[PDB]
Amino acid sequence: TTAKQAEAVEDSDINPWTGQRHSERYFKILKARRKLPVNKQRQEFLDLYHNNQILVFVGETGSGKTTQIPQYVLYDELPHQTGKLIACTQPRRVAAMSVAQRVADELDVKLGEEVGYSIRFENKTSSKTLLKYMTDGQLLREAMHDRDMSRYSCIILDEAHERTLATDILMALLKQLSERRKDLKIIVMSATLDAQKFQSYFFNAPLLAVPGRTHPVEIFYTPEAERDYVEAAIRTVLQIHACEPEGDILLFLTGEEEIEDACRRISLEVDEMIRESDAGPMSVYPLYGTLPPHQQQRIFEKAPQPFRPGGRPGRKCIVATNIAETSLTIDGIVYVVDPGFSKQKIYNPRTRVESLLVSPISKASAQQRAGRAGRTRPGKCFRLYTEEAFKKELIEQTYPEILRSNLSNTVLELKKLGVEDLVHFDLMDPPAPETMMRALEELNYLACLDDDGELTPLGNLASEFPLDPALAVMLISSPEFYCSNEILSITSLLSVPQIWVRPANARKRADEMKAQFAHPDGDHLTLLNAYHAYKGAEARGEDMKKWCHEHFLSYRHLSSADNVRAQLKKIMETHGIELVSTPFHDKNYYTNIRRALLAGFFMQVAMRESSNSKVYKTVKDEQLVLIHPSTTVTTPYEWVVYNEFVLTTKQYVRTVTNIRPEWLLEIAPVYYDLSTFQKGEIKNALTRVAEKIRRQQA
RNA sequence: UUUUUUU
Ligand SMILES: Nc1ncnc2c1ncn2[C@@H]1O[C@H](COP(=O)(O)OP(=O)(O)O)[C@@H](O)[C@H]1O
Ligand SMILES: C[As](C)(=O)[O-]
Ligand code: BEF
Ligand SMILES: [Mg+2]
Repeated sequence: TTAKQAEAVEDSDINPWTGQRHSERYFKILKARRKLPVNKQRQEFLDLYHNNQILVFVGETGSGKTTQIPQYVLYDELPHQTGKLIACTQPRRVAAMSVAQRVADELDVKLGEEVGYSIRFENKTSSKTLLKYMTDGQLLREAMHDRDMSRYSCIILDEAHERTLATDILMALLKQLSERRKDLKIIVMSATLDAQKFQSYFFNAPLLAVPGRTHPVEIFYTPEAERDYVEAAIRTVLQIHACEPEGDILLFLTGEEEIEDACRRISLEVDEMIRESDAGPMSVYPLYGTLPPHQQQRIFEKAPQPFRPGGRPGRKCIVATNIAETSLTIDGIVYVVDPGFSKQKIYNPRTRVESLLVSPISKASAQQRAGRAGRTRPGKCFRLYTEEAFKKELIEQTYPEILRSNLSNTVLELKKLGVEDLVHFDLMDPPAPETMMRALEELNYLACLDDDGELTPLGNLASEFPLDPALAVMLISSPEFYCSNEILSITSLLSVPQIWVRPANARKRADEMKAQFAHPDGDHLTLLNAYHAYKGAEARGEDMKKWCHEHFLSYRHLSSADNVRAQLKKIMETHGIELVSTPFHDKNYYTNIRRALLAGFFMQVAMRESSNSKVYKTVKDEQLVLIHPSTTVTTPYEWVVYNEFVLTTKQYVRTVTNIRPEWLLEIAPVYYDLSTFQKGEIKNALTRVAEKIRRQQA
């Protein structure tokens, strides 16, 4: 129960957790572990952990927080052996997997037994699991079926500074839960926190600060600002490989296509360096969220050897988003290149629209990016901006996601978690009252909430799916339209990135191949055609990787959609949601699917402004939009339903489907009662249709 | 005319 007693157990020739002998690797790792900064203050942690329920833990990047603290807790529970687990949340999936593997080696156990991890589509845990690393979202999902979270004796919220939606909800639940359960220890960790703020939020909780740093990270700034950060990044990477001593490179960029372009350009230049300038080999790895876990994990591959002894060193270059910004320890990395940008989510309360925008990062993020080096060996960080641009122009801390998001989903889960009063629900940063009210009214229109704001059985059922309420309600109500199987597939396809591939090289052949899946009356149906063909060739036994290539479809996203569909189907079967289909050659086969979409998306409908106008007008809001250029429908109806809203240098609605206005009055009579509609051509048009429908009464 | 993340 004290530090020196626990250390004696760690030195034992036999492993307490397996009943088998400790390997020789274990003892060398253990020797290196005890040189970490957090190890110096282990006792100071222990007596604070004992005397307090909630604790804030701060230490530099490299300190030992994520890997050592849960082990400290585990060894503290050692003398009496509980069934309850120790939880450690990570904001990223790659983080949860990588750290769990590391700790598994540190405890000399195999991954998935004593030390495991849990993320979406992968629950690598067992009945022997004592320590579980997971994503904050995964834990939040677990809490929606276990409010008290009885499975856990200790929950460690890591990298809390990121302030994701899950993190904020979790902090609020855990704070209120800590009054209910005194047998629940809670620890909040980060290298870049606002300590006093977090302390004050958790009932003036104690703070433990570890001062030390394992290895130094030298930080360099540009003398003047550069306008093309992608060009400056590529230039920096190539300069390092050409002149600097050995050491792998971590480069941060903003998005997938930017990264894929960068990797191509880096590889091209390196290849010419290698052939004509005696440069060493360089492997380039892309890293972003939509990559499968197997390809993400390839960043831990060893850098290539030099071509010849005494030759220029071979090295590795990881080109990543900010999923590699925190938590990860990539051994071999010496150089970090920080252009200072990330794609961030912004929200407009007025226009109901959320969008992505490439923006400057915060000082905390910048510090974190640099912290990916200086972990195993001294590091260098090349910040592609000015030192005074760092101190004056960069925000101290990125704004919380809950202040930058649509809260329709967030609110629905809060009700499911059993939050009695939304107004007095103590969130660390409370969102704007209008954002909150508008979420309540959307959930009200979807019949997920009462008029008094209490959960509907429908709403309770909607919170079971990894989907936004509108998408969930569409899926749940689909059997009423006799096409639940098809909506299930469409729902899955809407939950993944665009399956369509259109390289600059052959855009016109890509559109040629897309044209054979094209359905005149909507993009949703076009997706369904592409999916059926995909599954058709799959069952036929053809290899899909090539099949997707000749058809210009993303095998990556199509495969990802199948994972979603399998998960969603299992949920539907669990809660007795009927799975049915209409025979393909039936006349109403397509119309049923189109009408089914409206069951959840009746609030995302736009009318054509005039006779020969390409401008559409959203209902109620009356926003002026254009149909996204990547649309299948050649000649669109005066009434369409759209799935998403996008903002390029023009305002677009995306993935639209031609509908008939009489469907709107049929499926959503409350939202489309015309007393609510006010002084509009949309109300005029809708009024005429209602009268026509009444006439058809005869 | 790309999905930054996460369920
Ligand atoms: N996968 C790994 N390979 C080699 N060393 C590692 C690995 N993970 C962690 N370490 C060592 O343990 C230290 C602590 O890592 P970690 O607990 O993740 O730090 P923190 O959570 O404070 O950032 C690292 O700085 C590094 O020295
Ligand atoms: C806008 As900047 C990250 O170059 O200071
Ligand atoms: F602060 Be550690 F790098 F997660
Ligand atoms: Mg960490």
